[PDB]
Amino acid sequence: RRAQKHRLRELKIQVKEFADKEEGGDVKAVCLTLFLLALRARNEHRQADELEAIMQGRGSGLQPAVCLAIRVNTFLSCSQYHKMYRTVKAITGRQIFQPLHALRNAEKVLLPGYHPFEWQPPLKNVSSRTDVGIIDGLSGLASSVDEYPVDTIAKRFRYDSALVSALMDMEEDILEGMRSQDLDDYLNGPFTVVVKESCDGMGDVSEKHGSGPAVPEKAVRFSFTVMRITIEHGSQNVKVFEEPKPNSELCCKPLCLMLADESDHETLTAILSPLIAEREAMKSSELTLEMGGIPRTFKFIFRGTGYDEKLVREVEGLEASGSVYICTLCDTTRLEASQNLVFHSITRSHAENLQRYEVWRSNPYHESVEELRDRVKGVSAKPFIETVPSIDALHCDIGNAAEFYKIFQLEIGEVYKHPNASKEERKRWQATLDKHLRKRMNLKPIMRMNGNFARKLMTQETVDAVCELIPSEERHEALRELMDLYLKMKPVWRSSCPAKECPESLCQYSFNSQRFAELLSTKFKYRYEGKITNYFHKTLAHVPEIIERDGSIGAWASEGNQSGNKLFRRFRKMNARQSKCYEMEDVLKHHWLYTSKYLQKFMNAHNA
Amino acid sequence: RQHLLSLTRRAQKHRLRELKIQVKEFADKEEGGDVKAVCLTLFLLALRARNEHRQADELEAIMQGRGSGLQPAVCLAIRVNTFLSCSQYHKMYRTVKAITGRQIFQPLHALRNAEKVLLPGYHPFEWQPPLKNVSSRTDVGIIDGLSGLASSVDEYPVDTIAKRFRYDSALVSALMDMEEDILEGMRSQDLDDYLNGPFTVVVKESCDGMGDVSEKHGSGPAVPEKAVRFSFTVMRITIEHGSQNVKVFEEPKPNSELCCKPLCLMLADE
Ligand SMILES: [Ca+2]
Ligand SMILES: [Ca+2]
Ligand SMILES: [Ca+2]
Ligand SMILES: [Ca+2]
Ligand SMILES: [Zn+2]
Repeated sequence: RRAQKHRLRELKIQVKEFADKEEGGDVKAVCLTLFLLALRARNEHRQADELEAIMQGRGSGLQPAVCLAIRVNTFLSCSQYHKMYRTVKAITGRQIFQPLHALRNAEKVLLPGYHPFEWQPPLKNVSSRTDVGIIDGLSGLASSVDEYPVDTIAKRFRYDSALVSALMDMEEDILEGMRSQDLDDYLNGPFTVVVKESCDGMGDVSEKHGSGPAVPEKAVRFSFTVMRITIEHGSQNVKVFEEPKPNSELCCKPLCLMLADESDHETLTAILSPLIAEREAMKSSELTLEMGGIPRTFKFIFRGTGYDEKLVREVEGLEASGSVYICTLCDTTRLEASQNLVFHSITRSHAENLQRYEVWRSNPYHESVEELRDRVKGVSAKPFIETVPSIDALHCDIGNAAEFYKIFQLEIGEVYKHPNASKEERKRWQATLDKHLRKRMNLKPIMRMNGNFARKLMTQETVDAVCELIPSEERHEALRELMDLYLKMKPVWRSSCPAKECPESLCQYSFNSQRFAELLSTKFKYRYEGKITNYFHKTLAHVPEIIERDGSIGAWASEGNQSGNKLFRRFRKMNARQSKCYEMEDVLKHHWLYTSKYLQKFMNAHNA
Repeated sequence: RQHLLSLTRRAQKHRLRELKIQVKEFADKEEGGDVKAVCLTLFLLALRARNEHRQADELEAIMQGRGSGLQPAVCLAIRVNTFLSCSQYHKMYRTVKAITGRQIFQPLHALRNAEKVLLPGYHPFEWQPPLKNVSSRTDVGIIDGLSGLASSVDEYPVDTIAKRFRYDSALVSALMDMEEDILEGMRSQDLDDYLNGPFTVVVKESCDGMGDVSEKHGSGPAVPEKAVRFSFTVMRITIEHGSQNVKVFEEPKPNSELCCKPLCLMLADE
């Protein structure tokens, strides 16, 4: 104390004089600054940063929301977290992670069913309460032995109680947009939300915990997404909010989930009917809800697009994918689209589909089945989901990839010269192709193609390698030029907002696709004279119109929900109470918390 | 001039560099070329002279002492006892740092360079008399279990995998992971810590097969492959002080789940 004080009291009082005469005498500021500088000079800035923090007066503790973000976005348990918490608190004295109870109390403020909200007019058939959490998905389905045996499990939210929370977590992110777009913050116009709906079975979720094989089980998740929030200020509308990366796995929120085969039609309808009830109810009403102080009014638009091919083929009520009728958007038989190549439109809506099923069931013309089926263009069931039609992206690209992979395997045998080989030359061709590719481009052998493989194989390098394997020469043009046409075509739908990103390939798509068409019809007509596959009709005839109809083609895809599948399994065996009736409550709740935005706003701290 | 805190990065640097230079050269010729240490001392005095012992005490803690932040060993301990991955730990660390300003957890490389002190083959040791048929180096970590088994198409076909520590290096690491416990023991037993009597260790060894540890990959069946793990346990350390042996360390929970240390493991059958 006095020891060091008198050890250099000379220089102490001297620097006091100097700080008074020049720096005025803010001894605190100058002394601290010179110590931080003398410490930084020698590159030990850890102490510099922590000391600046402790002098600035920032508590080391964390708001419960942050530690919750950590626990949910790092897949910790509810006891491992306790381990970490108690060890940190014991080591460094002051607690840095909040306890568990204070984590749950801040968990509740984000799960759905916590805020007041009122509809105008009140939704018919929808309850008025505002405190509904995780509702049993079965919807009070009477299950007694005298009735139909039903055994699946299902959990869900309501639909309004989920939209409310999805909006009130992004309150700040919509207000910031309102500011950035030069708008008076205190505005309560009729906001309009755009919500993309999706669904896709993700079977083979079980585990042979008993080491006994041959026991499968499937599951289904019905989930939605907010994609654009728009207000009509003055004369026109403005994009108060838009989604950065729509078809990813962190911005698609689950709404219900169940353990039932995606084709078990009866159970599927029995569980998914209430959702469509609520969805049709809240399509002609307004939701009043305070949004950062003053109240605001919301209205919605629901586009159902994230449906693969099999679902949209089944629930919308068409004959299965092996039909003579191919396009879910127009009514043409493969043996007709293969001839009239690209001049179609979209003429298969949902209400048309429904009245067509009606004219099927009633059969007013007293005509036989074989021509009635043709009259009703292949509708044979009652559709129960209003879904907009549009090409998927992920599965379309994978299909095209496997498609021209098979054409490569075909061109090995050069069957155009000698046709009609048997199914052993074919296996030999496949083996030769796979070995040559593994030797040249090191493309591993795989049976079920993955998007990574699909991107790996659509390259000029690999087509040149196979072109150097194959004997003849005309095949060189007839394959390399086809492949470069395909690559010139792909981005206008692979993109996420190609309305302006690649606004040249779009305007050239007409030529870029009709040349593909003509050459497939001329130099390859030895395969495409009759049967043409479906996706090679979709990409050919519809996308240059679906773009102008909707906008993106990538953003309206199911890549997001699909990517989520993995997460399921993880949560299932790191967060579950082992009751087959809470094993879905917990999974749904954790998936909800994960897919929030008010949480990821913390995990993106280091950037900003 | 406005305030050294309101200015930009080196704004204050140029503003006060005059006084900085004069008194820093005076002080480095005073105490032989050192400014940061005496500068923090005078900072301590000139600040806590305004009745603010709090920040001075926490500063004395954080500098040349523990307190805030975590020793790399601690963060390693929690990372391995909570079965966290690597990228997960990175996420937690970076977001904690970005939020609370300070740096509580340590980075990754500063964790590898701090786990390299607990695996075998880091310490120096000397056998005497030397060990027949045993190498003498002290840099033997993981080594292949097959021990250089000729595996070509002309000899007995082998298709197993095995990894192991050398016995001596693993054993010396077991000893240098309980130095503190044996010291506390001989202290409590009223001995002298400056003692290097010939301690006698008593070890326990075990080997039990753990068959059926495969799992289905992708979406399909699995194959019944077994596995074997050879492991030991330090169990009782003693020393013969004076005329009789005195017990210096015993295991609290002998057959516990976390005091049998692995030594070798293989994907074979028993
Ligand atoms: Ca599917
Ligand atoms: Ca899928
Ligand atoms: Ca056993
Ligand atoms: Ca055994
Ligand atoms: Zn069509």
